[PDB]
Amino acid sequence: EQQYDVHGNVISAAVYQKFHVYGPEDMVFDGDAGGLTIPGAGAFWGTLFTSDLQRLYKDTVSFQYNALGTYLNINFFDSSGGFLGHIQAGAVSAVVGVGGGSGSWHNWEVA
Ligand SMILES: [Co+2]
Ligand SMILES: [Co+2]
Repeated sequence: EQQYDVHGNVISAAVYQKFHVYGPEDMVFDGDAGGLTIPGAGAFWGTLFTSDLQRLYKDTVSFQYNALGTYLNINFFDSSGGFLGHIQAGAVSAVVGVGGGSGSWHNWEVA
C-alpha cells in the first residue's frame, strides 16, 4: 500500500451522513451514507492507504465507516465488494457507530 495525506468532512443528520474527502491528484470523494450516529458536523485529517490509486478512483461505488475504535476508519469498495483502499482518520464526535452507503470520486470538473 502507498500512503497519502487526506482530509475531509462529514455532516450527520443522525441516520443520514454526507461525507467529502479530498484525496491526492486533486480528487474528491462524495459519499452518502446511512448509519446510527449523533447529529453534527466535523472535519478530519488522515491517511489514505491504497495499492492502486487509479483503480480506487475509477471503481469505488460504495463505502463503509467505523468509529467504534480509536480512529475513524473508512473502507472503499467496488460493485463486486472488492476492497479498494481505506482511510485512517482522527475521530469525529458526530460519527459514532458504523454505517455506509454509495459514493464515488471525481475531479474538479464535477462540483
Ligand atoms: Co460534494
Ligand atoms: Co453519489
